Amino acid sequence: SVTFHNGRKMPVVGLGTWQSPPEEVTAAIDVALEVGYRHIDTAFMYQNEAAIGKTLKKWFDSGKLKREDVFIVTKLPPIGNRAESVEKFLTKSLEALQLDYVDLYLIHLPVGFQYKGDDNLWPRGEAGEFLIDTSTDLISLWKAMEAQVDAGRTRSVGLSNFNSRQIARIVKSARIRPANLQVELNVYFQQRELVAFCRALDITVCAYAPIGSPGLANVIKARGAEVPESAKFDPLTDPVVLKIAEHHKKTPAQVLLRHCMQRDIVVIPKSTNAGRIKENFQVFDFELSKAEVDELDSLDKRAAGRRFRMDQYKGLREHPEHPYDEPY
Ligand SMILES: NC(=O)c1ccc[n+]([C@@H]2O[C@H](COP(=O)([O-])OP(=O)(O)OC[C@H]3O[C@@H](n4cnc5c(N)ncnc54)[C@H](OP(=O)(O)O)[C@@H]3O)[C@@H](O)[C@H]2O)c1
Repeated sequence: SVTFHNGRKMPVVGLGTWQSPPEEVTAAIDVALEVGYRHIDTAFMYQNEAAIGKTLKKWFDSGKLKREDVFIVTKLPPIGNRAESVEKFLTKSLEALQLDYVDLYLIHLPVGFQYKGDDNLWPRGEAGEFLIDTSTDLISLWKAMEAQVDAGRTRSVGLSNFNSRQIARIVKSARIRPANLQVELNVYFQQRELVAFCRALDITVCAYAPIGSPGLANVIKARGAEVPESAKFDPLTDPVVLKIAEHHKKTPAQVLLRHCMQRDIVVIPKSTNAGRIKENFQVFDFELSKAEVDELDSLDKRAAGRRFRMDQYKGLREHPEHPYDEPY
């Protein structure tokens, strides 16, 4: 586990739910909690929160799992990056999860979309134009997040896909500092600089896409987008990681997760598969040498790097709070 600055502990392994359709996410969470997962990462924009709630309500009502024993993470949709809309969406998230509180609430994206509808995650105009909110003000938005911990709807609040300057701006204004930053991170994109930046401010880094995102290429092409060349790199096929995997008699995925975890970095591998779910949890048992760490450190591609880029549309790159123009 990793402990936030406010003293709350966060499990270092959680189960990602993007993209886990509700037909699959319910059984996958049943499997995850049987495995030992005590941390679930979801979001309002993933459209699986209601299914998670169904499974959680079963384990809470029936089974021997207490709510204080599980760590629930959801996020504010880019269509709510305005202080006024924050409690609306978290209230909507909570009732789908059927919980009275989440453990961690993140600003999903620095870049806001104009709210053109509650259930309209990707808003368009009279023309096919993509409705972006040029007016995203983070200081104001963050104060609404702070007000959510005071209402007890969330125990901690944090940021996702934010850069240094925007984290620094928020923390220097923060009545309650960010508890967690969730950015893309794996051995091909280790984010050395941003982790050390956050650790200096006692901000814990949760790593999404920790074993690379193999499904993502097919997902980017499913949406109207172009598959980046960094998405053509599989860190589970890399010979370095396979060599280290045989040394420990472990699988590449667990090697990749381990490398993150021993940097005190939370990781949320996403899996529908009941075997692969179990596979990614059996990772608290082995320690990586100081020498295999540096072979894994050599694998880092730093900038680009990113497969989860934010350059699909002109107005999105040109939005004043675009995080990936800065070095980190
Ligand atoms: N902007 C954001 O904040 C953002 C965006 C996207 C995702 N995320 C977070 O990251 C989580 C997903 O991360 P990801 O799925 O992008 O990265 P990833 O988990 O590293 O890639 C997961 C993919 O690899 C497969 N896989 C999972 N465990 C495996 C294993 N042990 N061995 C081999 N293959 C395995 C899965 O296939 P099966 O499903 O068939 O197992 C899935 O397609 C999401 O739930 C979300 O919480 C955050």
